[PDB]
Amino acid sequence: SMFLPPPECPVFEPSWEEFADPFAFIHKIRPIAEQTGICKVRPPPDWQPPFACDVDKLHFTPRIQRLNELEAQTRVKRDYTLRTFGEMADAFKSDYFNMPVHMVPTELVEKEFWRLVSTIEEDVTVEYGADIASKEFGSGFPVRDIKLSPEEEEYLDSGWNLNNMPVMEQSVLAHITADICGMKLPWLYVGMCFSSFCWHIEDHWSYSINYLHWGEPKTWYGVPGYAAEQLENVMKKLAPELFVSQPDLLHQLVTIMNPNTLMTHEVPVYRTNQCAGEFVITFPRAYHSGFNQGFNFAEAVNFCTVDWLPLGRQCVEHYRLLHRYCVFSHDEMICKMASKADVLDVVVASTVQKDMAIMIEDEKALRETVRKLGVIDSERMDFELLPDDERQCVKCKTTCFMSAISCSCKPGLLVCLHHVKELCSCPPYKYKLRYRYTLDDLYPMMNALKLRAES
Ligand SMILES: [Mn+2]
Ligand SMILES: [Mn+2]
Ligand SMILES: [Mn+2]
Ligand SMILES: [Zn+2]
Ligand SMILES: [Zn+2]
Repeated sequence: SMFLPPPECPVFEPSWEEFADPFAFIHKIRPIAEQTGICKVRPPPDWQPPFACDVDKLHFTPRIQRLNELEAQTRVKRDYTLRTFGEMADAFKSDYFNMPVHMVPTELVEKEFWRLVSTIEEDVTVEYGADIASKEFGSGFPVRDIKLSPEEEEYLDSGWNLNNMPVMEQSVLAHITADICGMKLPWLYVGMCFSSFCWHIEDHWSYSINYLHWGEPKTWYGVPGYAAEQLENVMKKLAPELFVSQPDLLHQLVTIMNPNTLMTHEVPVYRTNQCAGEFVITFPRAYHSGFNQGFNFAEAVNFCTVDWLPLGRQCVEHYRLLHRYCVFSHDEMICKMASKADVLDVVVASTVQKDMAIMIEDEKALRETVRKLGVIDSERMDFELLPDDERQCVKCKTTCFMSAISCSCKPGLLVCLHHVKELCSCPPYKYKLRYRYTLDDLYPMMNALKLRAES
């Protein structure tokens, strides 16, 4: 009829044994879940992290949201307490349906959501909270600081405590010394009925994991990584405005779009209702979107496993082709890890070694190419010391680290080695190759990884 629900995504109910190590578990389910893009994880029944907060002392600045299909919204960006938001949220839903909120069936809210976003005559606006953990509003999980109860202490070091998972043994994102707070810290989300997250994939094609601490469910739609470009082609045809070049990371355009539209164009889509106490995990380059069924409170964080490393490299290549800004330098991350080879997990070391080999071979070829273009002069340069906005390629916006080209003619400007012709009109003999490492510096770094991997 008017909305046909996508098939359900995989749901996993790990034993305590399986659940004990999140990264082991995620690797285990990956062959299944990567075919659906998202999956849901129900922790063991007795894994129950305690949640406690004063609803009157937690306050936040609400974002306002129009609910129109295909309309452009910006991705990342009054004052409520948690109590006053809750009161607004419950009344909104109660008044919308002329029902008590627990009586409103989830399938009805879903059907109605897709009706109202598609109808021009309706102009429903809703509000929500989205912000990284701060002193005004912290994690929903226990954090060390305030005398904690024994039950809180039990969950302090859990891999599934989303504060840990970042610095947790296997997110290569942990090792990044660069400032990436917006991407590495957990985000807190206060939802209300119909408040929604537009179709998107994570920066650098990372994983994400979302925990619903309490409240009414969050409805999700997800698309497997292998269908990412199919989805973008559908979107581009129906809403080209979203695909124009953007001046920076703070201007990414995203939109609401009916999953049935994707399914009509043979893009595979899965759904789920995430309830309180459940996790949803999104996989690399898996498009996802959704909306809240009512007043709720969620927490989510990005992470990167060793499975992800090659995709991370591919993603930055993709950003270059699109002239998209990077959140961090992938090569910088790889070299930081190489410089710490002795303390790396051995499987991590082994996987980093493989990416590094590709990095070095690509870098070798690029340097040979720019030499043949007539760039002769060179000087070592510690790229990691420059603010990001001072080491982006003029042309493709990539964050430089391995090397770049400069010219005294254009002080402070840089191009990556793919865009030597785009820096200025001076002949290439006026240029300098700025490089972080010689090829001779690099091979021993990679050898340290091999030794650590015992290889
Ligand atoms: Mn509408
Ligand atoms: Mn997301
Ligand atoms: Mn180009
Ligand atoms: Zn470039
Ligand atoms: Zn010049």
